[PDB]
Amino acid sequence: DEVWVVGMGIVMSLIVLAIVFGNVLVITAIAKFERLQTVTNYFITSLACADLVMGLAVVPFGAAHILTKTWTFGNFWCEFWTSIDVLCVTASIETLCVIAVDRYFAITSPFKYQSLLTKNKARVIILMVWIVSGLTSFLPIQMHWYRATHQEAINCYAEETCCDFFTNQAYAIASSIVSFYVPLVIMVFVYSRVFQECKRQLQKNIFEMLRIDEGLRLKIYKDTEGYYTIGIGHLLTKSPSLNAAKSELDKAIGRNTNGVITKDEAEKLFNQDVDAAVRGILRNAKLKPVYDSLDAVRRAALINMVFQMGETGVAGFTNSLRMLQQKRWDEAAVNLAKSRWYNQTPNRAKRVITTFRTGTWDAYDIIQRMHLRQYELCGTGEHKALKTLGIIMGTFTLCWLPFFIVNIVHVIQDNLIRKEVYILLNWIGYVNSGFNPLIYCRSPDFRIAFQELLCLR
Ligand SMILES: Cc1ccccc1CC(C)(C)NC[C@H](O)c1ccc(O)c2c1OCC(=O)N2
Repeated sequence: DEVWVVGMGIVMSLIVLAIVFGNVLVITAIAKFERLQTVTNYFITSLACADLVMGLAVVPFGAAHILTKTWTFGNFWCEFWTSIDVLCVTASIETLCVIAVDRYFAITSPFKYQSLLTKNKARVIILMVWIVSGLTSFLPIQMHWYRATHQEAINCYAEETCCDFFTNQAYAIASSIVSFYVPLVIMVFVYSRVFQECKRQLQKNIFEMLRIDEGLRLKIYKDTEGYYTIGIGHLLTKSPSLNAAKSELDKAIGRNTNGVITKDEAEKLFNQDVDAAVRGILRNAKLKPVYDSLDAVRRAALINMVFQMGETGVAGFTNSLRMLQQKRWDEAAVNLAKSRWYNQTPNRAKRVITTFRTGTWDAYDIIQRMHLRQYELCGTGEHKALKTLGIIMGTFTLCWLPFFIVNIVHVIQDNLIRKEVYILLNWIGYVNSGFNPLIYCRSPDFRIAFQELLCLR
């Protein structure tokens, strides 16, 4: 029937056109824009390249082979064509695994992120992915390490006009694990913690702020009052014996620290110190009305003062807390600069005052870079957390999971999987290459770049 060909002709061409136009726009956006050249976007460029070569060489010949029902481009070029298809899917999915690891690595340890991931270490990751992708698709095919299972399969290889997909048990499972199952469990476990790490996204901003204002020390340091503290202003014990400071540290940490702890262990002690401090702000009758009127960023600035002076010291600003409850920011910024706390730590009080003025993360450059990547990936609340993380994992799942499951089950029992269903489920995987430009490019700079290249407003 003419209709079904036309239907395939218009649907398959739509997928080709949508994949190409989406990837070309993403590639040309990062190329002709300077603010869009972040190190996080250095990895998404490999995602679009692995997806553009898909829509330019893999998807087009995928539709041409189905419509004509026979290959008409030589057998070597089909071995070449099959190689590109696997090389791109491997380079696409493994890049999706890199994108998830990259954005998680910056959330947990933000300070190290700007120190390790440079231009060299960014290209090495992309180089390693395409090398792993190239060594699992091209070389096993150019060496004929996949075929020769049955007598029937041999005939289609010798014929220069026949080209189907017949692989043995070894390459069918090995390629599926390297391409899909290894990046799957990683992306599943990474986003499982990303959703868990975002459950306290308000405390993480306070942690990175107090690391600049107060200061994190992994080793036990004596305080000015003569007592031993650890991490960020966390008192170990008021006894002047260092032996008691080690035993108290072992109980809260849970191991033999001998004085030295790690970053995440001090960060977990920070969560107990904040929850014990926020309850104190709600406990004090003078700090609760101020806390109810402050926004999220200024609530952290109020807790910043509690970690330095305490609920007794923060309550000592009758004029400032009075204007904070009345939402008078610029007036409260002057009376805070007149107190004794501003005179002893002017560089810290200014950043706290600047936070109370604008309500942004200004004067904390690293923390402001966090809010952009946190909201882009997670969002604000429970309704936004499962939504954004769900569609990023849902699109990657519904496209490639039904194929590789069918691909692996086919090796279990022959003739159990229909060929037409096998092609459709592989084709559903291609559509994921067209969705990625509209999934990972939701950055504010991407929105500015996309609306400018299309002459929008
Ligand atoms: C050539 C032909 C003929 C009929 C139907 C489809 C096709 C195209 C083919 C099968 C080459 N698509 C490759 C498929 O996207 C794919 C991607 C990554 C992989 O790791 C594997 C994989 O195939 C199974 C596997 O074990 N590994």
